[PDB]
Amino acid sequence: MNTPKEEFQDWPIVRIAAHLPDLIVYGHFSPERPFMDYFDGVLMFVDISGFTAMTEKFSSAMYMDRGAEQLVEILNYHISAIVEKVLIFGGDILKFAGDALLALWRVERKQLKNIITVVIKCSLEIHGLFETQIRVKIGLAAGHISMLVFGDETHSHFLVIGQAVDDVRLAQNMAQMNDVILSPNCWQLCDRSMIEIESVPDQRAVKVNFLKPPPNFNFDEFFTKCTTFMHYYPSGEHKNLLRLACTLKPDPELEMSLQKYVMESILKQIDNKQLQGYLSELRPVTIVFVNLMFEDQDKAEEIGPAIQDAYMHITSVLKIFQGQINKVFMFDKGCSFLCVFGFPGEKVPDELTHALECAMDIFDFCSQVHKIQTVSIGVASGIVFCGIVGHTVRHEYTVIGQKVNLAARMMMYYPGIVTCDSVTYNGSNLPAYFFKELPKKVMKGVADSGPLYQYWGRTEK
Amino acid sequence: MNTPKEEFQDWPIVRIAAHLPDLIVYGHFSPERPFMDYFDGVLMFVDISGFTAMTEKFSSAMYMDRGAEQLVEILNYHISAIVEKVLIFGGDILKFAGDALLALWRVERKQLKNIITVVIKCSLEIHGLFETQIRVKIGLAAGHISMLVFGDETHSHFLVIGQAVDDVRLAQNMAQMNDVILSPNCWQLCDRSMIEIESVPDQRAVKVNFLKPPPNFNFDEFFTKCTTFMHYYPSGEHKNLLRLACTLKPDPELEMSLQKYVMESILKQIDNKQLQGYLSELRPVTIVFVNLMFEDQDKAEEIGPAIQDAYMHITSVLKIFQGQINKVFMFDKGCSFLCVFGFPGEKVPDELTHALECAMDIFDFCSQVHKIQTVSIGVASGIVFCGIVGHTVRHEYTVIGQKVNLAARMMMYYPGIVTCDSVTYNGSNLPAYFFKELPKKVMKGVADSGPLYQYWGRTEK
Amino acid sequence: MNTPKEEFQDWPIVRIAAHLPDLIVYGHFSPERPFMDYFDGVLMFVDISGFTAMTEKFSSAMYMDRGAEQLVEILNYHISAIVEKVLIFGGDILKFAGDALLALWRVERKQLKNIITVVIKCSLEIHGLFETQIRVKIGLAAGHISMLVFGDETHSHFLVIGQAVDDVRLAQNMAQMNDVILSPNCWQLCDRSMIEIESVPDQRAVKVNFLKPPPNFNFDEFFTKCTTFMHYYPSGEHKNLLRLACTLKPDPELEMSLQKYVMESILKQIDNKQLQGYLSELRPVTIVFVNLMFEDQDKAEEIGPAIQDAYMHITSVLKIFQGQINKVFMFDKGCSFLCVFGFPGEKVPDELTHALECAMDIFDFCSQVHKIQTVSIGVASGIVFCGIVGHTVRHEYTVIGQKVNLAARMMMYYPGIVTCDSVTYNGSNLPAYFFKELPKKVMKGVADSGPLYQYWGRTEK
Ligand SMILES: O=[Se]([O-])O
Ligand SMILES: O=[Se]([O-])O
Ligand SMILES: O=[Se]([O-])O
Repeated sequence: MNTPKEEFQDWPIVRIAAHLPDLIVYGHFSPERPFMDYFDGVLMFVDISGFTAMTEKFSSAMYMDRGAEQLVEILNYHISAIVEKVLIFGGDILKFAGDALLALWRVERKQLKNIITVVIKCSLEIHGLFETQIRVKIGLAAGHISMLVFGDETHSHFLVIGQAVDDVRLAQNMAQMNDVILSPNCWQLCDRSMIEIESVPDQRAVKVNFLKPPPNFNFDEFFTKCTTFMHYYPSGEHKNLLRLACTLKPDPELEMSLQKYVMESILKQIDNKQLQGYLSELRPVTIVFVNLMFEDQDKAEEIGPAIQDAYMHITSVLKIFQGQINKVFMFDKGCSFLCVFGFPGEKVPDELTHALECAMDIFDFCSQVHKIQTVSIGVASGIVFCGIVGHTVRHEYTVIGQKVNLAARMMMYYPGIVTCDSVTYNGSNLPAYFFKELPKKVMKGVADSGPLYQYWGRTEK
Repeated sequence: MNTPKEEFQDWPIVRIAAHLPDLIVYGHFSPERPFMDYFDGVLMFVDISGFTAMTEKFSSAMYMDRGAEQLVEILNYHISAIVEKVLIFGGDILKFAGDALLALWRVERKQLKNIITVVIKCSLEIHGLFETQIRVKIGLAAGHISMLVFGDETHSHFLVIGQAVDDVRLAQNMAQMNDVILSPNCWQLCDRSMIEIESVPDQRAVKVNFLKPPPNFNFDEFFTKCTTFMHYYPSGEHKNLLRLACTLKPDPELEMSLQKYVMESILKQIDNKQLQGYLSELRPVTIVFVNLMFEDQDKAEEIGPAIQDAYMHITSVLKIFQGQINKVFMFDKGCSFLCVFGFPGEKVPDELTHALECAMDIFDFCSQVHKIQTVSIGVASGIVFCGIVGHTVRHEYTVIGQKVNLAARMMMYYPGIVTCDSVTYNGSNLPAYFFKELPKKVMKGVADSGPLYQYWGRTEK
Repeated sequence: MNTPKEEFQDWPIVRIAAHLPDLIVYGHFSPERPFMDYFDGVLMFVDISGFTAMTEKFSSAMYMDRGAEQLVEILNYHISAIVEKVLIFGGDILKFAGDALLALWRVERKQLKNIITVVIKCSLEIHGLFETQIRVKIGLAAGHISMLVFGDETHSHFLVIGQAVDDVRLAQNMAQMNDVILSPNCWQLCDRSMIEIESVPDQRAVKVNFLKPPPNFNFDEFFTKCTTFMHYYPSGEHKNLLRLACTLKPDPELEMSLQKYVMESILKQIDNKQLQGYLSELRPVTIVFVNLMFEDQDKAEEIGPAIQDAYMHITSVLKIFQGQINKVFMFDKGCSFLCVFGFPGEKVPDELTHALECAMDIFDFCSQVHKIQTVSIGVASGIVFCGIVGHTVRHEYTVIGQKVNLAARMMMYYPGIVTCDSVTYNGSNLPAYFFKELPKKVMKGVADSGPLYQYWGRTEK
């Protein structure tokens, strides 16, 4: 009696789970919104801005109309390598952006100390990938983490928040190229006998110079001990797999839950109803980057409802113009919605006037949501890269480009108002008194912004 | 000198052979029509109505426009498992429908007794797949089997017929969920020392309670002995394969013969000229279910010509409206043509009036074919699932849904006439005197049929 | 710590490199044009006209609209086998045409003798593939080879030229089915103790009857010795691969260089922006076969500039009508451009009048290029096969058909002028005095050409 080779693992539910972390795939929580949960862990923030800063040169005519295809190829080649290191060292990649990836090792509190050592080693091996031949910066933090899931009956989004999350962004902003920086609390909780550090000026964070373990220390044996605490580390018959999620079996109730996190045009490709290459493109879009700030940004029970309320309104306003929320994440300050007009074959006429009117509408509504202290919105239009970024087993649809960065910097450098770039201003052809011309500011990671404007709106008052 | 790994087995001819049984793939018979052949074997009829009865709930809004994709995923997940069991135990899957799969173990007559034991064990292992967590019913029969191949210069269709075929449907209709039922002759021919059964009331068929072989019996050794008689059981260098058909090599003459059994839109996907996901859909169609009854339905030499004559006319009438024959099979009584208006991008305007006129035309022609005793046609319109159902190595295009079942029950409960449902009647907007409103009947596996009508046609006489 | 299986090698750059030989993939030469380089090697010319001569019967209605799909399937099945033999014996397939494949073993001069023995054995094993059940003819040559790369900022093309190249075509034209023929110089340079030959009448070339090595000779050990001299023979960890090119990693600068050799519609499929089956078709096209002859066709420094000049003009004239250069190769005499109007969804109205006007324009320009002695152009229109021909790891887009052969024979049998077939003449509906009706010639591999015409052009003078 033959025993033929088990082959099939390429179900839609498996393809969907590539787009999500284990935190969500295996999370099994209520469909009520907002949903909040609390845990501890170590976070890793890998800044890949050195990689993503190549978008503008792939618009060069030297790439002969295959810019987007070449871009996605070289980006995924490098990012895949980082992703494998993360996954092999037992982390869960939570999210990708066009500057970073964020990864989590969730553990009970007593194991934080040893897990930090694992993440440090991982960090150093990631830096090792790029030593000779584009580099990265890594910030690490550890401690209490809150997860928030918000959405409606058809879409879901999640975020991690709290001091370990603020910490890992602060850690990462301090870092030079090739640094691994630990947050003060990560430093306080870590195994000091393992690692040699140095002070960072006016900073209680630290930099890791070396991992030098003791005489009898054996990282492989130490790692194996650590895997006792890693719920989903592939093992046994599945020890050849990067993720346990690759083994997911069809389950309609689970798939209904998971699909809500993924954009419809991505699901269409997953269902083999669209060419697998149609979403990689350099296309003109309008970014509407919305930032919400709160009295206290680490208090999920406080900020959860407010974000949910904002989300409900944002989605209804975007729906009108097939605008899309590409991503939500906590910025150094506040909760940010990266909204896009124009991307997977969703490209309206008058994109610009409507983008501005939608931004104003969002601004006016969110301003009156209880507990939202300040709303700020940056609007920028130009050619951006759109595509599925990451590894075959773990990847997300992402938008990368100078205009994306500019919209992000605008909403931070010009808080409390709706701003737009010159392409949006000039292109809207709205009467000029709908705007206020703004003072120029020197903005981190931005050169040659042209003139910036505030969208004042239709009335003087 | 390198010896690189032989990889290529994904030729079009291999993809085509997934759609067909070994009976046809390796059959090498004349292209003359009708063609009849005669043999002996054991049949297995696995009723999967418990699985296919989920179509209506995948039309729920809870599935967010991915009903058809989720449906096909969960259905193939379960059906694949059954298919593997069949294939490993050495059977040939002849056909899939939206209630059943039919499988054949063809052997010389002297081996029927031992092969029945193999099929019984297979049956019990199939029931074991679904014990804890939708179940199936299995009917088995054994004896003489006739094959009929009919068609024209561009299309072919086959059927198995005879008392073993009537037997296996009768066996299967007696079964409760989880039963394995043997036909009287299967019982007469089987190895009674192996199996413990019980009587079934007013039935010479039997139910299998247990397979309890003797002390020294070793199923693996018994199976190996049995494989001596299985012509195409994968073995040797190919013992890792589910089907020998996976090894087929390009052969234009063979491929010309095999392609005639497969629908053109399926061939288009096979040729990588259509997205691999375009044929899975919930779409509105009109089912025209045609049933032909004969004086004696086990006499191939008698019924072959008549079916061929009917086929020639049916195909010419369907051609006019890109109606399609989805399948042909022997129903409990008679030969049935499952015809579909609307499915792989073949969707006409006035689908309904034409479906009715085509049904009448078929009815009038077939009524005058010598040896056709009674023609009955059910016509029903609504949303049905359409898709490729089964395993990667063995699968067929199938239509599943309440309207498909309703058309089937209509043609059986209202013999001798053309009937239609309310959607067809009301939608045709034909004058009401073209119809006769029918008495309501309680029909097996049908609740809440609305009013049913007879299509009387254009004239009183 | 898991060590999961390295999987990914299906990058765009790898798919592109399937279309090119190692000579180009690993060539790393300047982007200046023309570029010339010089080396020594053994050439193998495998005539597959017996395979490609089946195109006309796949247009038969017996193939039911899947002619092109069946054709490409059976052709690639056989050609793949030849390609594997070539690659395993260490050759580089330079180019495919609809009559031949040309393969190169490039080595330092001192190794030519032993490499010829390797190629002879390869040749004999290729003949062995087809012994019992369409055959091939093989010509071999050895000696000095020049490579020419020409093109512009967005397209590149290469050619090998010189006496070893003229030799291998002459060798191949002498061959009967199943022969291996060596050029005089190949014979002069080869290891005579290994091989038994016979004279060929009025020919200093020879035919190989047998490879009979000495008593102690061990081909496997001899081959291993030979691999010392083969730069890219897969080995070590990659000894399971047919080509080292399968291991290429993303590299934007390399990919920009390589893509210029490949047609845009092929790149579109590579980028998963077009169905993988869309380019296999039987479609009507106009072939414009341009032949350029030179005082001395082995002098790259002489013919390089002239070809580059011709290329610049040809491409600008074709651009106007999305005509395409399918291939360039040295014909028995001269450099030939196989140009096509109509193929990957590039099909203009008035294809015919424009094809003739473009041919005349090319003829007039090339006639005045210094060092071009004679220009000849054949124009033929009809249904031709278009498709990707070869092995998964090494394949090219190719056009095959009686009209392709006819255009080729016209330009050789009617030198110095522009000729066209009857479909082109009649179809152009140009006034008849734009043409001259030509004497019929009996042309190698052509029966039933209808009347042929010269395109005289618009004026008497
Ligand atoms: O707020 Se994000 O770290 O998911
Ligand atoms: O009549 Se069917 O069992 O193919
Ligand atoms: O001139 Se061709 O042998 O590439």
